[PDB]
Amino acid sequence: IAYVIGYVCVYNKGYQDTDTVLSSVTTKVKGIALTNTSELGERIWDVADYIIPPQEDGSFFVLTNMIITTNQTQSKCAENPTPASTCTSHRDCKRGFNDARGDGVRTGRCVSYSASVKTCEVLSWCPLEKIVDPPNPPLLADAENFTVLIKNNIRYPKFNFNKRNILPNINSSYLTHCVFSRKTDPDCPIFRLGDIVGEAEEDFQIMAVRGGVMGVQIRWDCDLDMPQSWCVPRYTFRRLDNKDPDNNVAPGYNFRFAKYYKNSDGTETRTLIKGYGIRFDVMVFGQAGKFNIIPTLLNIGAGLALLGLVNVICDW
Amino acid sequence: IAYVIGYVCVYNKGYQDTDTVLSSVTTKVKGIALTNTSELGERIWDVADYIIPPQEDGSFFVLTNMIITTNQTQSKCAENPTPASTCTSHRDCKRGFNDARGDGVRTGRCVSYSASVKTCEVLSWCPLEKIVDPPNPPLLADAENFTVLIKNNIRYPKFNFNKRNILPNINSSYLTHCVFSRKTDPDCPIFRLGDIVGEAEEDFQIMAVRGGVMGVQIRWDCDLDMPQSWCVPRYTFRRLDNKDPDNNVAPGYNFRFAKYYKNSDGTETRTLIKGYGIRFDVMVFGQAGKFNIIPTLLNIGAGLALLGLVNVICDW
Amino acid sequence: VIAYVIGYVCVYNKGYQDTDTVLSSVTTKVKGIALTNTSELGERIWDVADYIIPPQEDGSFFVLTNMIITTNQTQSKCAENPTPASTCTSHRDCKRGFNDARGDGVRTGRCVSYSASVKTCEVLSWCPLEKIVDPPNPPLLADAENFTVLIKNNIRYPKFNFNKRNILPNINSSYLTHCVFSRKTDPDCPIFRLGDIVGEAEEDFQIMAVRGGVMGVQIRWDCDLDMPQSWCVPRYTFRRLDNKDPDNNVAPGYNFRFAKYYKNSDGTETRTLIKGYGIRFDVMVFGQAGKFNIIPTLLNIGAGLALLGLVNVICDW
Ligand SMILES: CC(C)c1cc(Br)c(NC(=O)Nc2cccnc2)c(Br)c1
Ligand SMILES: CC(C)c1cc(Br)c(NC(=O)Nc2cccnc2)c(Br)c1
Ligand SMILES: CC(C)c1cc(Br)c(NC(=O)Nc2cccnc2)c(Br)c1
Ligand SMILES: *[C@@H]1O[C@H](CO)[C@@H](O)[C@H](O)[C@H]1NC(C)=O
Ligand SMILES: *[C@@H]1O[C@H](CO)[C@@H](O)[C@H](O)[C@H]1NC(C)=O
Ligand SMILES: *[C@@H]1O[C@H](CO)[C@@H](O)[C@H](O)[C@H]1NC(C)=O
Ligand SMILES: *[C@@H]1O[C@H](CO)[C@@H](O)[C@H](O)[C@H]1NC(C)=O
Ligand SMILES: *[C@@H]1O[C@H](CO)[C@@H](O)[C@H](O)[C@H]1NC(C)=O
Ligand SMILES: *[C@@H]1O[C@H](CO)[C@@H](O)[C@H](O)[C@H]1NC(C)=O
Ligand SMILES: *[C@@H]1O[C@H](CO)[C@@H](O)[C@H](O)[C@H]1NC(C)=O
Ligand SMILES: *[C@@H]1O[C@H](CO)[C@@H](O)[C@H](O)[C@H]1NC(C)=O
Ligand SMILES: *[C@@H]1O[C@H](CO)[C@@H](O)[C@H](O)[C@H]1NC(C)=O
Repeated sequence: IAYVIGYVCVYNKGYQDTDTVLSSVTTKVKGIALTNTSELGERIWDVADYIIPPQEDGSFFVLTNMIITTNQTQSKCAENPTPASTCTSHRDCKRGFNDARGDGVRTGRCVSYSASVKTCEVLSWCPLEKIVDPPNPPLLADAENFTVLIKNNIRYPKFNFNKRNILPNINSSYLTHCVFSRKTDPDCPIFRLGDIVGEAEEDFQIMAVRGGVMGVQIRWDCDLDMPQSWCVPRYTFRRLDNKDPDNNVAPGYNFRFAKYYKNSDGTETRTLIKGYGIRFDVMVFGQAGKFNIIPTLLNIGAGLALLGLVNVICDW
Repeated sequence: IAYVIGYVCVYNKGYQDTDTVLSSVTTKVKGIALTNTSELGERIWDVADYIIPPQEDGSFFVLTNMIITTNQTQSKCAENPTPASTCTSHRDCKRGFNDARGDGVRTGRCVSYSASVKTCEVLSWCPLEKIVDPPNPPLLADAENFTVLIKNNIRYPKFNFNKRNILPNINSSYLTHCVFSRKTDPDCPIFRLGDIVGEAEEDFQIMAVRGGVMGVQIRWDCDLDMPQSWCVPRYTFRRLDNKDPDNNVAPGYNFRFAKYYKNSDGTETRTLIKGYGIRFDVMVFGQAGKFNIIPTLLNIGAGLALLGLVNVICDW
Repeated sequence: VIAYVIGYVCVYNKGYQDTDTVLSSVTTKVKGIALTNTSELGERIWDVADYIIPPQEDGSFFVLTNMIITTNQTQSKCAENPTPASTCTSHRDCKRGFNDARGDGVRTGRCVSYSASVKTCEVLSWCPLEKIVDPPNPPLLADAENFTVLIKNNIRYPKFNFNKRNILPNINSSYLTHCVFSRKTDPDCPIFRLGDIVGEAEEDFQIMAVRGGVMGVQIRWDCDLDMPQSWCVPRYTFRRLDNKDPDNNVAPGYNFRFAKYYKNSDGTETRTLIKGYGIRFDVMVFGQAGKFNIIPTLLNIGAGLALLGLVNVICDW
């Protein structure tokens, strides 16, 4: 008798009708980066430069490192050295054979890539992207000091509940100059990228050399029987990409994009950037419960049946 | 006896095995806007101009107002007036100090922004974006008359159910020239942005002056025991961003993007646009139920146990 | 019925399971090269930076297959396309300032001769207009049939504190370097082929790519945590998501328009408008996991005993 109400009715939440969450997320990134490499000279980077695409709210990408190829035009051209594409004679290379290496469609003739070696001749954007390891340290290290503001609006449809992650006790003056600290400022929604990466027990620079995927998990576990002010979100940070170099393929997170230009004579030129960066995904989940009568009665009946069973067992 | 079957078996849906929904959404926007401001002259806007990014199906952004800065180049330059960045002497400004205001990295020297005042000297894209309130009325007011077509395809995996929001009774001739009216055309999926904003008890112009977030909620609550034709979606519209100027930070919804150009001599120029617009999010949710035997028997047993309990109570 | 309860309700109904949903992240990378040799454009190659718009939309990627290109478009006063609803009989026929829903532009009072035979209302917009021309057949990027896509899915069950990846630990990197997905031969390879994905839905790639369409990759994570961890594997299914009946749907296929902007020496702005038809792949991850519990088991046992009492009473009568 005491056991049923003690555990099944209370801790198991059998007296609760439950619902899931419907959420929307808005992210705004602020920060400025500087680069002083010899190849590019002296350059600054603002919010319109290191975020690709410009608006991907809910999952934003921050550029940290890049490889740039300029003055690329559609032309016949030479492949990079490779044992599987080395040219012994004109009959070695096959015309029209599309390769999976990403160079381009092959032609019958082959040309000398350098004095020492010759390779098959293909038509593509040239000059090709050199196979070079990304620079270390990363070009946009100062991305460690960027800030991100996250605004989350949740709704429980069955209970007709709407909530925001910005508590009503918080004034705008404090939000103007604010930062998230686990011990000092738990209600600030303005996180730091370096802090987010550190909370997962990782170093920002090593991750940003080759990129990676990070995930911000917001948990809305709210009991609507309790007062509304007890409904608060819980923030957790977790890496989402494999680090073992033996099991995964294509470590880190990188992708290629391009800029197109037209010259005076009308010819088209392309600048190809392969960017390595850290992609942050906002993952919102939760479940809410409210008191109900029918589930309570069914659980009480099942508990009484279990009491009858245990009484019968003890009788024997 | 009558109570159990009357309420617990029927209204509580205890005889139902339930499943969630798996949905895909496709949105297409049509409309044309005109602008006749003195700064830009006389310009037209089509679907390829006021949607950024071009394809974000499921959550589309419609530009309504903008601030444009042109001929921005990487150079040493002067900051905007600010009490926290006012220059008293060369020793006042600190070289290499990165600011959170978004201007750029500071240098030791400082220069006169105007005759009256002088500020610290920084290197960034210049000329800077002037701190100017967005124009009122909004530049793209005609965005009130745009139309959006929403196609939603849902599936319940456990029951192997597939459904579309376009009913089979609807012919293409009616869909060619169609609009959504709550009282007249409830099955048309072609909504009007002005109507969507009005259904939330708001004015379109005021919202579009500074932007905001809107949310279209589609509810698929379908009982598969009933015939298939009874499975229809329900559309609701709700604002998702705070309007109180005292609690939220960064009111409205705006973001910055850029266009890059290359001159004949090779120098790079940027045109920075800060755009204010209304972001519509499509939020699809639902739950379906079908008859089952085991849950029915368990509920009948629990009801009989409750009947035994109430009989015992009445005996005492 | 004592046997029946344990045989069916306790075991097959999974009444002894506390259940949780899945929280997933998806990463997609596309590799392939296309060639076009049309007379209008000449001889062009296409890489991963050309046929994917936008460049990063991980979880739902769009692959360009066919396109219509209009060049040298500038803001100017100009003439409309022929149309019975926009044909000009006289200057009083066209109304100035009347915005149309056809997508041409705002109308002006005057009207001009589109050709010698016919005249139409005069509007200000980007010109020359996009000609109303059927998309080329066969599609320009047919070689998109041979592209490959790598899908990496990371799932978590929060209540049970479970984290899993779709790349099994038994798989080595050497096999993943040169790998392809075959239902009968290589079920654990996550490197799919677009042609194979379309074929698994009983469709032809070329016909779909002529006008575009929407495809959906469904990954099912139905894992029983009571069983060992190695039994937790995903199941891949492929389904078309857009209607094919030309009588019920509107705007068949999947296409959208985008633009490129250029600035000339004198400062005037020019636009190149591309209407692209392509196949959009959506990754849809769903699942549910269960683990043993005591309270649900006891409640189900009690309900089964109550049902046993009911059936005994019924048999007595
Ligand atoms: C020329 C080179 C040094 C260079 C310049 C810039 Br600016 C950027 N950054 C961007 O283009 N960001 C961006 C924004 C919006 C859409 N697409 C991309 C890069 Br990666 C390389
Ligand atoms: C020069 C100024 C008057 C101007 C011109 C245009 Br055109 C636009 N619109 C866009 O660039 N839209 C858009 C589309 C695709 C990708 N990125 C942006 C803007 Br906001 C300002
Ligand atoms: C000039 C014409 C032949 C042409 C050239 C190209 Br290159 C492309 N392709 C793209 O522009 N892809 C793309 C990538 C990133 C952002 N926006 C678009 C197209 Br459709 C037409
Ligand atoms: C950038 O580097 C150059 C030489 O490498 C140096 O003269 C200059 O002071 C540097 N600027 C900054 C801001 O570090
Ligand atoms: C980030 O800011 C701190 C404090 O100003 C500074 O010490 C650190 O060097 C900055 N990070 C980088 C990469 O410069
Ligand atoms: C704003 O909120 C902070 C948070 O503690 C508080 O210290 C401060 O007094 C508040 N300001 C006003 C004017 O109430
Ligand atoms: C735009 O404004 C100019 C002057 O401000 C005027 O002459 C012209 O008729 C206007 N055009 C439209 C379409 O309103
Ligand atoms: C939208 O259309 C209506 C009817 O044609 C018109 O009265 C209204 O002015 C239009 N909106 C704007 C912003 O011009
Ligand atoms: C098309 O559907 C509309 C909707 O009511 C109907 O009025 C009309 O008769 C239908 N047309 C045909 C040809 O059936
Ligand atoms: C492209 O077409 C031209 C003529 O139409 C032909 O000369 C050339 O060989 C073709 N190239 C390829 C790679 O098919
Ligand atoms: C795809 O590859 C196969 C095998 O190499 C080839 O037969 C086929 O023609 C290719 N597809 C296209 C569209 O060329
Ligand atoms: C890599 O995995 C494949 C998969 O069967 C296997 O055949 C091969 O022997 C493995 N290589 C090594 C070095 O274990």
